[PDB]
Amino acid sequence: MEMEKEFEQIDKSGSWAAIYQDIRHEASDFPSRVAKLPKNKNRNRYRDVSPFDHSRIKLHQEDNDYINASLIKMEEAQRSYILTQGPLPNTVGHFWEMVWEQKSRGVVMLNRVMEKGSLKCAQYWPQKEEKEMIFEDTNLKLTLISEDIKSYYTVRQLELENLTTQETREILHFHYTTWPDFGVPESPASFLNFLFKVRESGSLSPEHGPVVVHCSAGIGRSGTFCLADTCLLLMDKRKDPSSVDIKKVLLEMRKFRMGLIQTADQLRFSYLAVIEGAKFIM
Ligand SMILES: Cn1[nH]c(=O)cc1Nc1ccccc1
Ligand SMILES: Cn1[nH]c(=O)cc1Nc1ccccc1
Repeated sequence: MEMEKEFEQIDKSGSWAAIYQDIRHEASDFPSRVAKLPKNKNRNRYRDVSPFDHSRIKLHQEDNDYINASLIKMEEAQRSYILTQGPLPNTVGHFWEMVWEQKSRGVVMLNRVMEKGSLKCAQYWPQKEEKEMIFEDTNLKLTLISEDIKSYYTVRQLELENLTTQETREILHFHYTTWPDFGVPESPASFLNFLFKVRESGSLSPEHGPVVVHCSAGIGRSGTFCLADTCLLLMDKRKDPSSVDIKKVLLEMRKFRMGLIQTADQLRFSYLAVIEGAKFIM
Protein backbone atom coordinates (compact mmCIF):
# COMPACT_ATOMS: atom_id res chain seq x y z
CA MET A 1 0.00 0.00 0.00
CA GLU A 2 1.00 3.67 -0.29
CA MET A 3 2.26 5.32 2.90
CA GLU A 4 -0.13 8.18 3.77
CA LYS A 5 -3.25 6.05 3.38
CA GLU A 6 -1.76 2.98 5.01
CA PHE A 7 -1.08 5.49 7.81
CA GLU A 8 -4.70 6.61 8.24
CA GLN A 9 -5.82 2.98 7.96
CA ILE A 10 -3.62 2.03 10.94
CA ASP A 11 -4.75 5.06 12.94
CA LYS A 12 -8.46 4.38 12.34
CA SER A 13 -8.00 0.68 13.16
CA GLY A 14 -5.67 1.35 16.12
CA SER A 15 -3.26 -1.43 15.14
CA TRP A 16 0.18 0.22 15.58
CA ALA A 17 1.18 -2.27 18.29
CA ALA A 18 0.34 -5.22 16.02
CA ILE A 19 2.26 -3.79 13.05
CA TYR A 20 5.28 -3.12 15.27
CA GLN A 21 5.19 -6.60 16.77
CA ASP A 22 5.20 -8.12 13.26
CA ILE A 23 8.42 -6.19 12.51
CA ARG A 24 9.96 -7.50 15.74
CA HIS A 25 9.01 -11.08 14.79
CA GLU A 26 10.47 -10.89 11.26
CA ALA A 27 13.70 -9.05 12.17
CA SER A 28 17.08 -10.70 11.58
CA ASP A 29 18.98 -12.52 14.30
CA PHE A 30 22.75 -12.71 13.83
CA PRO A 31 25.49 -13.49 16.38
CA SER A 32 27.07 -10.83 18.63
CA ARG A 33 29.78 -12.98 20.24
CA VAL A 34 32.48 -10.29 20.53
CA ALA A 35 30.11 -7.93 22.41
CA LYS A 36 29.43 -10.61 25.04
CA LEU A 37 33.07 -11.49 25.88
CA PRO A 38 33.74 -10.79 29.59
CA LYS A 39 36.54 -8.31 28.83
CA ASN A 40 33.96 -6.05 27.11
CA LYS A 41 31.35 -5.79 29.88
CA ASN A 42 32.27 -2.19 30.76
CA ARG A 43 32.16 -1.22 27.05
CA ASN A 44 28.38 -1.85 26.80
CA ARG A 45 25.77 0.47 28.30
CA TYR A 46 22.87 -2.03 28.09
CA ARG A 47 23.20 -5.82 28.23
CA ASP A 48 20.41 -6.34 25.66
CA VAL A 49 21.78 -3.94 22.97
CA SER A 50 24.81 -5.30 21.11
CA PRO A 51 26.33 -4.94 17.62
CA PHE A 52 26.23 -7.96 15.32
CA ASP A 53 29.65 -9.46 14.60
CA HIS A 54 29.26 -9.16 10.82
CA SER A 55 28.63 -5.38 10.82
CA ARG A 56 30.45 -4.11 13.93
CA ILE A 57 32.99 -1.28 13.66
CA LYS A 58 36.50 -2.43 14.57
CA LEU A 59 38.96 -0.11 16.30
CA HIS A 60 42.47 -0.14 14.74
CA GLN A 61 44.07 -1.57 17.86
CA GLU A 62 45.56 -5.00 18.50
CA ASP A 63 44.80 -5.19 22.23
CA ASN A 64 41.01 -4.79 22.08
CA ASP A 65 39.23 -3.70 18.90
CA TYR A 66 35.71 -3.59 20.38
CA ILE A 67 33.21 -0.70 20.43
CA ASN A 68 29.41 -0.86 20.59
CA ALA A 69 28.88 0.52 17.06
CA SER A 70 27.44 -0.84 13.76
CA LEU A 71 27.82 0.05 10.02
CA ILE A 72 24.41 0.37 8.33
CA LYS A 73 25.11 0.22 4.54
CA MET A 74 22.06 1.09 2.36
CA GLU A 75 22.87 -0.14 -1.15
CA GLU A 76 20.03 1.30 -3.27
CA ALA A 77 19.99 4.65 -1.46
CA GLN A 78 23.81 4.87 -1.57
CA ARG A 79 24.03 6.05 2.05
CA SER A 80 26.00 4.65 4.99
CA TYR A 81 25.62 5.41 8.72
CA ILE A 82 27.45 4.35 11.87
CA LEU A 83 24.96 3.87 14.74
CA THR A 84 26.45 3.74 18.25
CA GLN A 85 25.50 4.04 21.94
CA GLY A 86 26.13 7.20 23.90
CA PRO A 87 29.75 7.04 25.08
CA LEU A 88 30.51 5.74 28.59
CA PRO A 89 33.17 7.17 30.94
CA ASN A 90 35.56 4.39 29.87
CA THR A 91 34.76 4.64 26.11
CA VAL A 92 35.02 8.37 25.25
CA GLY A 93 38.55 7.83 23.88
CA HIS A 94 37.38 4.85 21.79
CA PHE A 95 34.50 6.96 20.40
CA TRP A 96 36.84 9.67 19.04
CA GLU A 97 39.30 7.02 17.82
CA MET A 98 36.40 5.62 15.70
CA VAL A 99 35.47 9.08 14.34
CA TRP A 100 39.13 9.57 13.30
CA GLU A 101 39.71 6.11 11.79
CA GLN A 102 36.43 6.05 9.83
CA LYS A 103 37.00 9.60 8.40
CA SER A 104 33.62 10.87 9.56
CA ARG A 105 32.81 14.57 9.13
CA GLY A 106 29.77 14.79 11.41
CA VAL A 107 28.44 13.45 14.72
CA VAL A 108 24.63 13.46 15.27
CA MET A 109 23.47 13.44 18.95
CA LEU A 110 19.74 12.95 19.65
CA ASN A 111 19.71 12.91 23.51
CA ARG A 112 20.63 15.18 26.42
CA VAL A 113 23.46 14.21 28.78
CA MET A 114 20.89 13.99 31.62
CA GLU A 115 17.30 12.86 31.04
CA LYS A 116 14.70 11.65 33.57
CA GLY A 117 17.18 12.58 36.35
CA SER A 118 19.83 10.04 35.22
CA LEU A 119 22.95 10.17 33.06
CA LYS A 120 22.29 8.99 29.47
CA CYS A 121 25.86 9.50 28.14
CA ALA A 122 29.19 11.00 29.18
CA GLN A 123 30.07 14.70 28.65
CA TYR A 124 32.34 13.72 25.75
CA TRP A 125 33.05 17.13 24.12
CA PRO A 126 34.44 20.39 25.59
CA GLN A 127 32.07 23.14 26.67
CA LYS A 128 34.55 26.07 26.60
CA GLU A 129 37.05 27.08 23.90
CA GLU A 130 39.91 27.52 26.36
CA LYS A 131 39.38 24.12 28.12
CA GLU A 132 40.28 21.45 25.57
CA MET A 133 40.08 17.67 26.20
CA ILE A 134 42.91 15.15 25.89
CA PHE A 135 42.15 11.41 25.59
CA GLU A 136 45.38 9.78 26.72
CA ASP A 137 44.39 6.17 26.02
CA THR A 138 43.93 6.91 22.27
CA ASN A 139 46.26 9.96 21.90
CA LEU A 140 43.71 12.50 20.63
CA LYS A 141 43.02 16.15 21.44
CA LEU A 142 39.60 17.79 21.01
CA THR A 143 38.93 21.57 20.99
CA LEU A 144 35.68 23.54 20.84
CA ILE A 145 36.00 26.08 17.97
CA SER A 146 32.49 27.62 17.87
CA GLU A 147 28.93 26.94 18.98
CA ASP A 148 25.58 28.07 17.51
CA ILE A 149 22.59 27.56 19.86
CA LYS A 150 19.14 27.55 18.26
CA SER A 151 15.70 26.85 19.69
CA TYR A 152 15.57 23.12 18.86
CA TYR A 153 19.21 22.18 18.22
CA THR A 154 22.81 23.33 18.60
CA VAL A 155 25.64 23.06 16.02
CA ARG A 156 29.25 22.98 17.15
CA GLN A 157 32.52 23.16 15.24
CA LEU A 158 35.20 20.95 16.82
CA GLU A 159 38.90 20.33 16.01
CA LEU A 160 40.18 16.76 16.42
CA GLU A 161 43.97 16.33 16.43
CA ASN A 162 45.80 13.03 16.16
CA LEU A 163 48.67 13.67 18.57
CA THR A 164 50.80 10.85 17.07
CA THR A 165 50.93 12.52 13.61
CA GLN A 166 49.89 16.14 14.40
CA GLU A 167 47.21 15.91 11.69
CA THR A 168 44.01 17.91 12.38
CA ARG A 169 40.42 17.69 11.14
CA GLU A 170 37.25 19.72 11.51
CA ILE A 171 34.27 17.75 12.93
CA LEU A 172 30.68 19.09 12.99
CA HIS A 173 28.52 18.22 16.06
CA PHE A 174 24.75 18.32 15.35
CA HIS A 175 22.87 18.18 18.69
CA TYR A 176 19.08 17.81 18.70
CA THR A 177 18.21 19.14 22.17
CA THR A 178 14.40 19.01 22.40
CA TRP A 179 13.27 15.36 22.11
CA PRO A 180 10.88 14.91 25.09
CA ASP A 181 11.87 12.83 28.12
CA PHE A 182 8.78 10.62 27.47
CA GLY A 183 7.12 9.73 24.15
CA VAL A 184 7.85 11.34 20.75
CA PRO A 185 7.45 14.89 19.41
CA GLU A 186 3.92 15.98 18.54
CA SER A 187 4.99 17.39 15.14
CA PRO A 188 7.93 16.16 13.00
CA ALA A 189 8.68 19.68 11.75
CA SER A 190 11.68 20.47 13.95
CA PHE A 191 13.19 16.97 13.49
CA LEU A 192 12.91 17.32 9.69
CA ASN A 193 14.44 20.82 9.80
CA PHE A 194 17.32 19.30 11.80
CA LEU A 195 17.80 16.46 9.28
CA PHE A 196 17.98 19.00 6.44
CA LYS A 197 20.66 20.98 8.34
CA VAL A 198 22.78 17.83 8.69
CA ARG A 199 22.33 17.13 4.96
CA GLU A 200 23.27 20.68 3.94
CA SER A 201 26.57 20.44 5.87
CA GLY A 202 27.98 17.65 3.67
CA SER A 203 28.19 15.21 6.61
CA LEU A 204 26.01 12.57 4.87
CA SER A 205 27.76 12.74 1.50
CA PRO A 206 30.01 10.15 -0.19
CA GLU A 207 33.13 12.36 -0.08
CA HIS A 208 33.34 11.67 3.68
CA GLY A 209 33.30 8.60 5.90
CA PRO A 210 29.91 7.62 7.38
CA VAL A 211 28.18 10.00 9.79
CA VAL A 212 28.23 8.80 13.44
CA VAL A 213 24.71 8.89 14.99
CA HIS A 214 23.80 8.17 18.62
CA CYS A 215 21.25 8.51 21.39
CA SER A 216 21.50 6.57 24.67
CA ALA A 217 21.33 2.98 23.29
CA GLY A 218 21.82 3.93 19.62
CA ILE A 219 18.68 2.14 18.30
CA GLY A 220 15.56 4.20 18.99
CA ARG A 221 15.84 7.91 18.13
CA SER A 222 18.98 6.99 16.12
CA GLY A 223 16.95 4.50 14.08
CA THR A 224 14.27 7.12 13.43
CA PHE A 225 16.90 9.52 11.98
CA CYS A 226 18.44 7.08 9.46
CA LEU A 227 15.09 5.50 8.52
CA ALA A 228 13.57 8.88 7.66
CA ASP A 229 16.66 10.03 5.70
CA THR A 230 16.90 6.82 3.61
CA CYS A 231 13.16 6.69 2.84
CA LEU A 232 13.12 10.32 1.62
CA LEU A 233 16.22 9.73 -0.56
CA LEU A 234 14.58 6.66 -2.17
CA MET A 235 11.43 8.70 -2.91
CA ASP A 236 13.62 11.16 -4.87
CA LYS A 237 15.54 8.46 -6.77
CA ARG A 238 12.70 6.16 -7.94
CA LYS A 239 10.29 6.62 -10.85
CA ASP A 240 7.40 5.71 -8.55
CA PRO A 241 7.81 7.30 -5.08
CA SER A 242 4.72 5.51 -3.73
CA SER A 243 6.63 2.22 -4.07
CA VAL A 244 8.83 3.05 -1.05
CA ASP A 245 7.79 0.68 1.76
CA ILE A 246 8.95 2.00 5.14
CA LYS A 247 8.47 -1.37 6.86
CA LYS A 248 10.68 -3.08 4.26
CA VAL A 249 13.37 -0.40 4.59
CA LEU A 250 13.35 -0.81 8.39
CA LEU A 251 13.71 -4.58 8.10
CA GLU A 252 16.68 -4.06 5.73
CA MET A 253 18.34 -1.72 8.28
CA ARG A 254 17.73 -4.29 11.05
CA LYS A 255 20.00 -6.71 9.17
CA PHE A 256 22.86 -4.43 10.34
CA ARG A 257 21.86 -3.46 13.94
CA MET A 258 19.28 -5.01 16.28
CA GLY A 259 16.29 -3.22 17.70
CA LEU A 260 16.05 -0.14 15.45
CA ILE A 261 12.84 1.73 16.40
CA GLN A 262 12.06 0.81 20.03
CA THR A 263 8.30 1.48 20.34
CA ALA A 264 5.14 1.60 18.24
CA ASP A 265 5.04 5.36 18.92
CA GLN A 266 8.50 5.72 17.33
CA LEU A 267 7.24 3.73 14.32
CA ARG A 268 4.24 6.03 13.90
CA PHE A 269 6.47 9.09 14.28
CA SER A 270 8.78 7.77 11.52
CA TYR A 271 5.80 7.44 9.14
CA LEU A 272 4.68 10.98 10.02
CA ALA A 273 8.15 12.38 9.38
CA VAL A 274 8.52 10.73 5.95
CA ILE A 275 4.99 11.78 4.91
CA GLU A 276 5.45 15.44 5.79
CA GLY A 277 8.99 15.50 4.51
CA ALA A 278 7.95 14.25 1.08
CA LYS A 279 5.71 17.33 0.59
CA PHE A 280 8.41 19.83 1.42
CA ILE A 281 10.96 18.26 -0.90
CA MET A 282 8.85 19.25 -3.91
C1 LIG B 1 5.34 19.25 10.37
N1 LIG B 1 5.17 19.79 9.12
N2 LIG B 1 3.98 19.83 8.50
C2 LIG B 1 4.09 20.46 7.25
O1 LIG B 1 3.18 20.61 6.49
C3 LIG B 1 5.54 20.76 7.17
C4 LIG B 1 6.16 20.36 8.26
N3 LIG B 1 7.46 20.54 8.58
C5 LIG B 1 8.59 20.35 7.84
C6 LIG B 1 9.78 20.94 8.19
C7 LIG B 1 10.91 20.73 7.45
C8 LIG B 1 10.89 19.91 6.35
C9 LIG B 1 9.71 19.29 6.01
C10 LIG B 1 8.57 19.52 6.72
C1 LIG C 1 6.83 13.05 -1.32
N1 LIG C 1 7.88 12.67 -2.26
N2 LIG C 1 9.20 12.42 -1.84
C2 LIG C 1 10.04 12.07 -2.95
O1 LIG C 1 11.21 11.81 -2.88
C3 LIG C 1 9.10 12.12 -4.09
C4 LIG C 1 7.83 12.48 -3.68
N3 LIG C 1 6.69 12.62 -4.49
C5 LIG C 1 5.48 11.80 -4.54
C6 LIG C 1 4.73 11.63 -5.71
C7 LIG C 1 3.58 10.83 -5.73
C8 LIG C 1 3.14 10.17 -4.58
C9 LIG C 1 3.87 10.33 -3.41
C10 LIG C 1 5.03 11.13 -3.39
